[PDB]
Amino acid sequence: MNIDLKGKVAVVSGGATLIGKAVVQALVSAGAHVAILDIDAKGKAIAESFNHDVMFIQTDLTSDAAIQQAVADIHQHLGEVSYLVNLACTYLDDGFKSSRQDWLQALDINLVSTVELSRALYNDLKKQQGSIVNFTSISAKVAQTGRWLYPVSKAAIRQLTQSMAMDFAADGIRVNSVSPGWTWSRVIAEVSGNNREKADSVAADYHLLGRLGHPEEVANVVLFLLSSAASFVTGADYAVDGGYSVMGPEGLQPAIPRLA
Amino acid sequence: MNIDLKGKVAVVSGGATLIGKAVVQALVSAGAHVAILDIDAKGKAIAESFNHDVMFIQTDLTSDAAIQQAVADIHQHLGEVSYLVNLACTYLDDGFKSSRQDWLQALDINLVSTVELSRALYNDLKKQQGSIVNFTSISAKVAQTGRWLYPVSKAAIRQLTQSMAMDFAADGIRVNSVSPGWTWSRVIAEVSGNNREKADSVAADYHLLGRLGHPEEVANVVLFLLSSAASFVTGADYAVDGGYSVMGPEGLQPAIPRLA
Amino acid sequence: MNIDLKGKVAVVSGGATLIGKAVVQALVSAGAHVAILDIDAKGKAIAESFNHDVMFIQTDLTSDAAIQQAVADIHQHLGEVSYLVNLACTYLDDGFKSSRQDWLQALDINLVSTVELSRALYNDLKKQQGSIVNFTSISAKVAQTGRWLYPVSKAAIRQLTQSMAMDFAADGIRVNSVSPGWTWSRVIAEVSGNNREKADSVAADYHLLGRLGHPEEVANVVLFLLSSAASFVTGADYAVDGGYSVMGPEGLQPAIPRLA
Amino acid sequence: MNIDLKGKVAVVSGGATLIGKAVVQALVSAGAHVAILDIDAKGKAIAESFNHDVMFIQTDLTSDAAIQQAVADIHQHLGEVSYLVNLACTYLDDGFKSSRQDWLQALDINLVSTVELSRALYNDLKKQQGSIVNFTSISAKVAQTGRWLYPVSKAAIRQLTQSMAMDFAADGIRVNSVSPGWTWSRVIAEVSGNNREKADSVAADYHLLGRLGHPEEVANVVLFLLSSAASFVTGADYAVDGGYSVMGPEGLQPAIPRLA
Repeated sequence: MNIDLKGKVAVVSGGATLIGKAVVQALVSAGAHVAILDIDAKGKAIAESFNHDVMFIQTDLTSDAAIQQAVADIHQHLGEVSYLVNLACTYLDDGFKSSRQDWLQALDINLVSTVELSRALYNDLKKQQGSIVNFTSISAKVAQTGRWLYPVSKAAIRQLTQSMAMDFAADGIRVNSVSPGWTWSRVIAEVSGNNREKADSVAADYHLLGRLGHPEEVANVVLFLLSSAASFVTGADYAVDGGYSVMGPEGLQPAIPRLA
Repeated sequence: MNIDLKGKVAVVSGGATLIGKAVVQALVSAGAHVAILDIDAKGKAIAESFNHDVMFIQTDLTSDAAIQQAVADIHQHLGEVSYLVNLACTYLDDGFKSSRQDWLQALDINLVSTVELSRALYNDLKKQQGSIVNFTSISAKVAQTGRWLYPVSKAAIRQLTQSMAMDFAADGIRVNSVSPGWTWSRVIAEVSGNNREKADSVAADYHLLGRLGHPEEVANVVLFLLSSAASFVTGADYAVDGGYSVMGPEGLQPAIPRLA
Repeated sequence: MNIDLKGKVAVVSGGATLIGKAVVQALVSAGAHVAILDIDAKGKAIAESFNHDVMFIQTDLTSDAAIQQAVADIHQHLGEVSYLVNLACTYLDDGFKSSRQDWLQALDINLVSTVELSRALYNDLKKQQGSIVNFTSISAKVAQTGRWLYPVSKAAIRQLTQSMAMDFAADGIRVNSVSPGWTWSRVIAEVSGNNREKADSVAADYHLLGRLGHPEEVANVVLFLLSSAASFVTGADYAVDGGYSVMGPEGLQPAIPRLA
Repeated sequence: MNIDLKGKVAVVSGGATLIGKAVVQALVSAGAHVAILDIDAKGKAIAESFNHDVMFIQTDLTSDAAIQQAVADIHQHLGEVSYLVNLACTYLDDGFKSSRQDWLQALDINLVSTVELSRALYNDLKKQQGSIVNFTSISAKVAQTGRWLYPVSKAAIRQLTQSMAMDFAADGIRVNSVSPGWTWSRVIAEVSGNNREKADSVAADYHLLGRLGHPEEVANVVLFLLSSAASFVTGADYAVDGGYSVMGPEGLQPAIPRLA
C-alpha cells in the first residue's frame, strides 16, 4: 500500500481515536499533510508525533465559528484541502432511555456537523477535485440491544454518503463510506486490561477472521478510497469488518443441531 | 382486507395527509377508534366525518408538553392505545443548501419526535401488546438530486424501526416500517392541476405498474402490519412502491441499444 | 384476514410442506380452488382433506412434460389459473462438499423450474391479471456455516423475483417474494420429538419474537401479496421471520460486557 | 497502487476480456505470476506480451477434467496458487425467452464452475492462505428489462461469496466480490464504432461520474482485495460502478418538476 499523495492536504475529524491516528499515519506515509480536528486534547500529542507534517486544531464541530476558524488556520499553515475524512462521532447512547435532547445532540455531532465541515471545505474540494470518506459501521446495517443513537446516526450517515456523492459528482468530488466492525479501541484496551488476546477471542464469535480489526486495516481502506486508484468508486460502502456483516444471529456456529 | 380491530384504539401522527386519511379510514372500517395527531388543521375536518369514532388533536410533536397533553386527551375520550402509526414528517429539504438549523429541525420532526411519541404511549402498547408502523420511503434506499434531509431522515427511520423492534420484542410489541413510492398527494394534485392521468403518465417511468400509488394501497399494508395476521412480522420494511425500488438509473426501458 | 377469492384458481408448488398446507388452507378459506403440484406423495392426503376444493397432481417440476400435463389437468378439472405460489425446493445441500452435479440438480429444482412453471401458466396469469409469490428465506440475506446450495438458490430466487416483476408488469402480473425464518417444520417436529416448547426456546436465540414461526403466519403474508389489497406491491421481499434478519452475529444479547 | 506480490501466483478465469487484461497487468506490475484461464483464444496473445511471467491455458471450466489439467499445468510452469480471480462468465441471456437448457448452461458457467475451480485450487489457497475475488455486477442489485440469466447468476455469486468467506475463514482464506457498472468492453467498442466519448455520453445518464468505467479502475479494486492491505476484508462486496448503484429510476436528473 504505497500510495503517493505528495503535497496534498487532508483533514481528519475525530483524529484522536486509534482509527484516527492510523488514518493520519497512513496519510503522512503517503506524503500528505494532515489537519486533525477534534475536541479531545490527546490529538495534540498525535500531531506532535509527526512534527510539521501534522497540525492539531481543537475544534467543536457543532460550532460553525469553530469550523470557520479551523479552515482559516488550515489555509494559513497548510493550504488548500484535497481530502476529508469524517470520523468524528459521539457514543452518547442509552437506547430508549436517551432523551430528545440527547438525540439532537448526538445527531448534531455525528451527522449535521459532517455537512457543515464539508460545506466549509467545499470550495477547496471543488478546486482540488478531492475525495471524502465518511464512516458508517456494522451498527448501521443491524440492530444491537440498547443502542439507538449511534446505529441510527450511522445509518443516516450511509444515506448522506449517497446523497453527497450524487450532488458532488458534478464538481468532480467522490464521496464514499467505510464500515468497520469491532476494531481495537482505547475503551476496549482499558476494559480488557490491555489484554488483546482475550479481547480477540471474545470478538471471534462475531468476525469470521477471529479477532478484532486493527486500526491500520481500517486506515488502508480509507486511503484506498481517497486515492486515485478508487477513481471510479463513489457513493459506495466499503466494509472492513472481517466478515461481521455476512452473519446473522446464528453467528458462525451450527444452529440446526441444537434442535435435537 | 376485512380485519376486525373492534374496540382497539389507534393513533396516527400526520393524519391530515392523503396517506393518513386512507389509514384512518382503513382503521375505522376495521372497527378501531382513531386519534389523529397533526399540526395541520385539515385533520379536524377528517375526524368530524367519522363522528365519535375518530378524534383530532392538533399537536406539535416537537413539544414534549404537547405530547403529554395529546396522550391525556386520548385517554379521556378513547382510552388505552393499541396501535401507533408514525406518519408525521416535514419536507423542509434544500439538499446541500439546507442549514444546520434546518437539519436539526427536520430531524426533530421526522425522527426524534417518533421516539418521544412512542415513549409517551409505551405503557399503553406494552399493556395492550400492540404494534407500531413507521414510514420509510423509496428515498431511504436511493439518492435523489437536491434532496438530503428527507432521504436521510427516512434512512434513519429504517434503522430506528429495527432497533425499536429489538428492544420492544420482550414486551410483545411489534415494530415495522412501510416504504411507499410516488403516491397521489395534495402537492402532486396541486402541481398536476388535479389531473391524475397526467401525473400517472409521468410516474410510469419510475413504477413498474405504470402509475402513482393510491393512498388506500399504502393504507392496506399499514393495516396488515398492525393486525394480528402479521404476528410473526417485526423489524421488517414492507415496500408498497409499485416496483420503484427494483429499478436503477436505466428505469424499465432498455439501455444497451442506446450505445449503437 | 378475511380475503375473498371466490372462483379463482391457485397453483401451489411444493404444497406438501407444513407451510404449503397452510397456504392451501388460506386459499381455500378465501374461496379459491387450489392445485397442489409436488413430488411428495403426502400431498394427496392434503388434497383429500379439502375434498373437491383442492386437487393433487404429482409432478416432477424438472420435467417439462410433467408440467404441461399438470397444466392440462388443471385446465380440465379447475380452469384458468390466477395465482401461483412457487414453494417447491430441495434441501440437497452439503456446502463445499456438494458436487457440480448436486449444484445443477438443486438449481434446476429450486430456481429453473420456477421459470418453467411460470411459463407454462403465463397465458393464464396474463388473461387473469394474476399474481405470483416466490419464496426466499433469511438464508438469502446471510451466510450459514455448511449450507451453500439452498442459500445461493434463494438469493437467486430473490433476484429472479425482481426481474419477473419488471418483465411481467406490462401484462398486469405482480411478482413478489416471501422471506420466512425458522418455521415449525416436519423435520424439526421429528428431530425435536414433536416437542414444540423446546424447539421454540432454541429458536428464541435467533428470533426477536422468541419462538419458531407458525406456518399460518407465513401463509397470511402469501395471501396478502396474492390479494388485490397488495395491488401496488410488486417486486418486493416481505419478511416474515420474527425479526431474524434485523440481527447480526451478536444476536439479541449484549456483547460489549463480554469484553470485561 | 504499488503493492508487492513478488513470487505469488494468481489465476484469472475469463482473462481474455478487457477487465481480465487489466487485472492481469495489475498483477504482473505488482510482481505476481499469472495464469490466464479462458475459453477465448485471445487470451493467448495477452499472455505472450508478458513473456514467461504470464501463462495461457485454454480451459472449458464446465469440464472437470479441463480444470484438473489446468491446475496441473499451473503447477508445472508457475507453482502453488495464492490468488484466484473468478471473472469467467457468459452473456447467454434472453430473459423470459431463455429455455431451461439455457438457464442451466448459464448457471454452470457463471456460478457452479466458480465452485469447481475454487475446489481444485483449494489446497493451494489453504497452504498459501490466499484470497479469492468473485465478480458480481450492478445487475445483481437491480432488475433490467429482458435480462434474467446474468443478473440472477450474479445475485447468486454474491451469496456464494458470503458463504465461501464463512466456510473458508477457518483456513485463513479471504473471499470478496467486486461489483462494476458499465465498463469499457469489447462489445461496447463494437457497437460504439470504437467511439469512447460517444459511449461515455450514453453512460453519463447511469453513472454519477459521467462516463463508463475503465477496466483499470476495476482492476485496482480487484488488486486491493487480493493484497494484504485488505487483511480484515472478507465476505464483502466492493462496488466500482461510478455511482450507478446509488440511483433509482429517476437517475441523476430531477423528476418532481415533470409533474407540473
